[PDB]
Amino acid sequence: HIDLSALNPELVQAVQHVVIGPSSLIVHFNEVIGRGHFGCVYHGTLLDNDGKKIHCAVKSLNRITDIGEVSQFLTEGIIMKDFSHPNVLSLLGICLRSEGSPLVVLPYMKHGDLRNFIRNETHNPTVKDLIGFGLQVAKGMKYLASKKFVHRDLAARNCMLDEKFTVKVADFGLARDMYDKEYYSVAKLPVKWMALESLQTQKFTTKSDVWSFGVLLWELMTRGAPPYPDVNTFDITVYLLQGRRLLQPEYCPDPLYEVMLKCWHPKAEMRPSFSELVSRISAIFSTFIG
Ligand SMILES: O=C(Nc1ccc(F)cc1)C1(C(=O)Nc2ccc(Oc3ccnc4cc(OCCN5CCOCC5)ncc34)c(F)c2)CC1
Repeated sequence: HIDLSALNPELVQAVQHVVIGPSSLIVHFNEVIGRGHFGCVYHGTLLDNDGKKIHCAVKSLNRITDIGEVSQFLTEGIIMKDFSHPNVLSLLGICLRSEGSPLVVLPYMKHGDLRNFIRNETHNPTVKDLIGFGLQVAKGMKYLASKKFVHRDLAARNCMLDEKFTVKVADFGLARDMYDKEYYSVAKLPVKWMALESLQTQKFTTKSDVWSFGVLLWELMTRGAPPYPDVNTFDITVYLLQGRRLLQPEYCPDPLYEVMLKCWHPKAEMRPSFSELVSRISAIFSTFIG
């Protein structure tokens, strides 16, 4: 029972342009994908004009009493609405209901998030497969960078993986907390994925997304190891400034580690673009038979 009239009117039209009628969406409330402090995610079924059922994920707020939270939640969906790329998560629409939270509707991702997938010892991606996942993230980021979109929380935990093992760059946003508390430290910042200059200024750019991408590559090559496990979250700046980087994973090819070190260049301006990363990683990927 939100009052649409209290919201920013630009925001509300934007939402109406991607609206899903409540009768077209069935939320399976008994089938919870995750719960957090601010939000939760359910399995859902979306019907289109022909009655074709689409399996989706349905994101909700836990409270609708704060106009800032509601506005922020809707704004997260609107930020997404024009992302149209095979390696970026898309928005199915937003469902405004007479009572309760508005609902953000996402295509269902069979294999959940990338970090949990590569940590699952019941799948066995090859080194080539893992580099391929990295290449897909780079392609999604090349697309987002071309739109001048800065991600700010690129990490394996925020990338999704569908039934075809296509990686979709995403951001759990208000539902980041469902899992993954410890990696965010006081606004809660993902400090072990952050560029040196962001640690110092809390400002983010495409070049700091590149630093994060370097850490994501390290996550891939270690099959989801936590970075800097021995370092207190509040001390990562001191640690890096001693002259340190993440070590080369055992099965990380030398040229890929060189790419990681480029992503962590002390000068943001000198880090490779995502266009360059796509080119470089495409070449490294191609040297593997399987
Ligand atoms: O992603 C977002 N924005 C965004 C930002 C930057 C960008 F580049 C792209 C999108 C926003 C967002 O809310 N994203 C989001 C991403 C994943 C979300 O969670 C899921 C979506 C689709 N399928 C899912 C599937 C899933 O698990 C599937 C079942 N698992 C599978 C693995 O093993 C156990 C069972 N878990 C969460 C899913 C979600 F509810 C919201 C803030 C809007």
